[PDB]
Amino acid sequence: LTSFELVKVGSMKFVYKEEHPFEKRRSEGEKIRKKYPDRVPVIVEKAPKARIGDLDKKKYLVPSDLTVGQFYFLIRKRIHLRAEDALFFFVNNVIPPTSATMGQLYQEHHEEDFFLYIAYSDE
Amino acid sequence: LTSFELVKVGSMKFVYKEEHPFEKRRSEGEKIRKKYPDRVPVIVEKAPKARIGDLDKKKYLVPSDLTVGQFYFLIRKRIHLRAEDALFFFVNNVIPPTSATMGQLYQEHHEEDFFLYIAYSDE
Amino acid sequence: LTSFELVKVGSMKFVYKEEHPFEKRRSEGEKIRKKYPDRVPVIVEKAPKARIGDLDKKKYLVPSDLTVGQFYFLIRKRIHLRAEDALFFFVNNVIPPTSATMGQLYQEHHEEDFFLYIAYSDE
Repeated sequence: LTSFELVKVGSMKFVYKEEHPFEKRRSEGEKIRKKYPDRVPVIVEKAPKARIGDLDKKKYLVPSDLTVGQFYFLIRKRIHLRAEDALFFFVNNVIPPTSATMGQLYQEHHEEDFFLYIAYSDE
Repeated sequence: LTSFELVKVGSMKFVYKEEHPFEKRRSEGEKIRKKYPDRVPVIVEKAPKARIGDLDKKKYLVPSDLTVGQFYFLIRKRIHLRAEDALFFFVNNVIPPTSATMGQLYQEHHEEDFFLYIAYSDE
Repeated sequence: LTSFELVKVGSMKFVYKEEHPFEKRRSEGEKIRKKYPDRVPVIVEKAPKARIGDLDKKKYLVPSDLTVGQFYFLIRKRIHLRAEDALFFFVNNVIPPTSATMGQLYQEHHEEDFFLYIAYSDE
């Protein structure tokens, strides 16, 4: 292995889910989806061990046609990330395509409380 | 909604299409596609309300195998965008995948004047 | 063509393959894949004519679930690329999607010496 660079990169826990019982999360998610049917509610939290800054607001109401890439730029600005700093999103531990819409990701991956959960990391 | 960040992001009008009649655009597009069959002609214009700079040249003749991402970097340089500034492309209001080729996008979306139309924005 | 910007962008040769015979490369690749089945061995080299810097280490042992995009950021750091500088990866002359995993790319494109070959360029 001496001639190789060994690259080192599931333990995600959303504090929103730790702090608030499922039934209360679902009551909120259902109210939002009924009132704003063209938008999707998203919880965005930092992955453990990520040395990147913590995001100030975790709850977003996003137009369904907004892409991952457009949302990346919004989140980058909120964290005040420098251009040289990396940011990756994970939905159920998988990085989505940058051109996927938030509506598509919500339809495919929202949990039964009607939220889409996104983790972010710098690696 | 107080605990949510409400994210706010079809009205695109290409001045190339406003200024030049369809028949003249098509005559030009057909001549280009006949003379340069391995290239695609592309019109690139800024979306309304985008506070980003206006692009100096709007007409591009692009190798069919060039990707969206390679073209992004070219356009970023022409606008003199800083690395922290965002740039998104839209074809018929949809952001294409970064690894799609311009030839694929042309085949799927060129208009009957034989041009591919790309709008760009900072959001 | 006067009103058009003519955009100008297969000749790739991996020095790893020039310097080391196939049988020796394969012996190494097979040993690595047996010992580290959840990782993939990757050779990363600069494309000809690319004015970008040369990469210091060419051999990487990568987790199979790491994405192209995560690997991009690693390679960008090793080259000391500024944020305004472009970097593109090519596997058999094709830029892969940023959300593809290295395991997927390896399964689809590894050569019979059990290495995945990636070229990089600034255009």
